[PDB]
Amino acid sequence: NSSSIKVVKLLVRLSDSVGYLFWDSATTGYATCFVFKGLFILTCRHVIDSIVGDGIEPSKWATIIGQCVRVTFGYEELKDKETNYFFVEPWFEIHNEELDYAVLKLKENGQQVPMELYNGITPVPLSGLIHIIGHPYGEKKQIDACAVIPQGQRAKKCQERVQSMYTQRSFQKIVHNPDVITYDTEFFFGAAGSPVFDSKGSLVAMHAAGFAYTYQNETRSIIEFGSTMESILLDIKQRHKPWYEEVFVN
Amino acid sequence: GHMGKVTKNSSSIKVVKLLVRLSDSVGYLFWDSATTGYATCFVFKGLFILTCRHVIDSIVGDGIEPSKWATIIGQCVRVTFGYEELKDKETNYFFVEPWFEIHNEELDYAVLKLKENGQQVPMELYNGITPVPLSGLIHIIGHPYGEKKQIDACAVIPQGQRAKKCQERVQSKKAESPEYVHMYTQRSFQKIVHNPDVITYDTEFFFGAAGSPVFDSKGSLVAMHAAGFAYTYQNETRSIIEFGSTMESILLDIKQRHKPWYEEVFVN
Repeated sequence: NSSSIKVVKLLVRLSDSVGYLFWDSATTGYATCFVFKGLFILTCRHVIDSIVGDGIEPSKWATIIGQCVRVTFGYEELKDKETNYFFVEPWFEIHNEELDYAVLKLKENGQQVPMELYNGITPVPLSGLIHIIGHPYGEKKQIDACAVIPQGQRAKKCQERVQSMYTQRSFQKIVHNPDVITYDTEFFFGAAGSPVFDSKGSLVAMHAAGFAYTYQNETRSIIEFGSTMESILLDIKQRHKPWYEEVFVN
Repeated sequence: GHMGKVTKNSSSIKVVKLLVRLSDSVGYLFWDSATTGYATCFVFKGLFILTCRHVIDSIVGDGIEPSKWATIIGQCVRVTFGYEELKDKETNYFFVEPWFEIHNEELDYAVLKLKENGQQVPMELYNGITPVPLSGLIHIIGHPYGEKKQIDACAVIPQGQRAKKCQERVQSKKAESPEYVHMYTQRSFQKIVHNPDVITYDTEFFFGAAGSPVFDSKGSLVAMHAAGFAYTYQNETRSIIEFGSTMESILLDIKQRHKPWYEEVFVN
């Protein structure tokens, strides 16, 4: 579970591109995001669901996002929670519900936009150590070193953890899913959109959600998963090819 | 790990940035004497660095006259602060002055002095006296197994549980098979069971990390990692519990036994 000083020195520099996204309009909430490419940031899709609310026509979604969403990258202490924030352009076009990702665009306000975290496609580790950087529980920015659950063991672990709410009939969407990476982390609450890097510090996935339960007045989670950057970028290449060529190759 | 009773392993970005700043003051100490070996040290105060006493025992050797120890140290010990990759293992190193006067066997600490050879002396890690945490999370920075510099976030074992937890692991692994064995004396384990001068924790730096600085959850130097209680099972070597001498005890011992040097170094 220990890491080398070199990798952690890389990770703390990368953490400046991990942001806290918050909104306070008709709905109130938070999430984690990160600078994907250029002025574009990446987060989860159910985050946008929380931002807009139920029963709203899609034609209005962008207008809502550009009116109430703020993103700050310097949230390391309580005082910095809702200060020095970028606005978001009223634009919402690149997303997918299955892979659970959403692309937003920051609005330049004369500040320094953090370095992009997408350096290229990095293969997903089948085992070993990973590092998740985000804002769990809406708290200050934190980093966690986590153990990866190999896909072939996903069906086992779950059934153990239930026998040691839900059923094994409910994990059917992640047990044999090669587009997600499973792991045991403490960032299982409100850390949607937190980047997940491999043991060398390369962006490999984005944390999605978990499965919460209560035990001795404390909220725990059975298993956590995230959408792999390979899957997200391939879906973007296929569904939004003009935007992909406009942003990524030039 | 969220299946049993677990302490939070994660840290905040602010504390981790502080710790990567402090790691530049953690040094890999290697020696080529009658025996060849390695350990960890850290810049204590000014040019002085702190490591473990049994490290000096391993450097000098058995039976050597004490009057020679210093002269051996300042001739064979080298310390590098940039061992973050394999290529930097024994590059850009300081020598140590032929000086060995401040040490203690019971608390297992030893003070050495770097020799300014043109290299950059790191920042000292001793700012003030920090109370020892009774529980929670700590961070160890060092060179375990002689590898590149690493940092581990570990769970503190409260003092009152030292007698409990340990046995719970012993009887857990010992009941299985008759090939289990401890590699430590019980007389050596009973010296930390009710000892407030050491802090105990569960870490992965139970090898070659002697002298590694141990910081609290906020990033303040609180202890120096000493040793562990190793046990082998199925030909794999684990450790029941690890411990470190608190900086409180070390500084008190320095004030009591070496008052002139303490006033010469710390107050003036």
